[PDB]
Amino acid sequence: DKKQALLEAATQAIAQSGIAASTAVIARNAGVAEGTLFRYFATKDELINTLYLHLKQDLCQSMIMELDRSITDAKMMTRFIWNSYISWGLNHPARHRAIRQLAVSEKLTKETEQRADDMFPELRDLCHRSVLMVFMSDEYRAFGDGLFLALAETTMDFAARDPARAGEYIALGFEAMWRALTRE
Amino acid sequence: DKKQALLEAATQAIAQSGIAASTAVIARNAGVAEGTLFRYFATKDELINTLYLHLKQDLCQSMIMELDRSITDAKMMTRFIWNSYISWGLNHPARHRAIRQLAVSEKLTKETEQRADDMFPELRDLCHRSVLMVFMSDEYRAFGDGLFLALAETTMDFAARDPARAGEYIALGFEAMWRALTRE
Ligand SMILES: CN(C)c1ccc(C(=C2C=CC(=[N+](C)C)C=C2)c2ccc(N(C)C)cc2)cc1
Ligand SMILES: [Cl-]
Repeated sequence: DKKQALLEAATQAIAQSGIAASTAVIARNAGVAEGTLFRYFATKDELINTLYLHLKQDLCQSMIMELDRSITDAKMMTRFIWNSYISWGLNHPARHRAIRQLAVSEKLTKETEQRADDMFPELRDLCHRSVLMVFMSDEYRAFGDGLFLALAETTMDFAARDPARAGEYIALGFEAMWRALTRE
Repeated sequence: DKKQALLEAATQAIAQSGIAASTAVIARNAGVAEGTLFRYFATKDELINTLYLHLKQDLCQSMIMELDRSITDAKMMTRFIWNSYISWGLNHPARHRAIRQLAVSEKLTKETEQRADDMFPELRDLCHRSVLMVFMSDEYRAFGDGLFLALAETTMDFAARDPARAGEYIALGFEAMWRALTRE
């Protein structure tokens, strides 16, 4: 049970302070000693990796549960995926702030990145058919993920702060994202 | 005149802890004592608007430098405007994070928004000529500026961390921004 309390606490501290969040802070917010956090996670980088995989699985499980297989137009399908991404972030603001900082941290291992793609393999396929070539490359995929997350978090933030127009920010955000990242 | 130090400390502190104003810390790093402060500034709101108008001034003054005369193309001018925003942001990380924070407080007056937009009349006019009209409406103006800034900040993060490819990130980021926000 302590491992979960550690993830939860790290989720919260990283959302507010990014990866520079203190391990001593995370341990006590979880109700455990820092020395115990390091028995679960030998390094802070190992914590970073496990937390990313944990938040990732949760996000993908939530999107898969809303995935309508009847939708057959690519843009509509990506639109409903986006809505589902935004809705998860709106229901879990800290988990999304944390996942975004983790996702762009350069501390994720190759096994983590590799293991990350295989939770929703078809969503992954869908990208290689829509996304701009440059944003699929080894050099710039990470940047393309960063650009997508910045668009998403900004859409989440305006929807949260002015809910009367949530559905308008989310649709405008999607359209902006679609033009930014996808092929002609 | 010592008021310039309260603005320098406010930029940092704000850039370090959001619009939360440890006026104690402010005053201390600024030299001056506590109450010593609404003494230069009235309300915390006015300080925000003041600082904001102060940071925007610094940002415009840094660009007006890079500005040209011969360049005609609407896309080429926006490109220079974007290059300048990234340069200012990379050279002044505190200021840039201060200013994004101030713009999401909704505490800016329409006088401030007016005083800002008056600072660079060509920019105003360039947006009124290139940006999707939806993003120029009263309802969605701030959203469209939030998307631009999110894309610019992410471009900055990837540039700072990988200086070898910075020029490529800036270029990729511009083009994603331009498709996201300007006339089809
Ligand atoms: C002086 N210089 C280099 C500048 C000056 C201003 C900008 C722009 C800007 C910066 C900060 C803002 N806030 C603090 C709220 C709002 C807008 C901007 C410009 C164009 C644009 N579009 C083409 C969509 C969007 C934003 C960019 C470069
Ligand atoms: Cl405490």
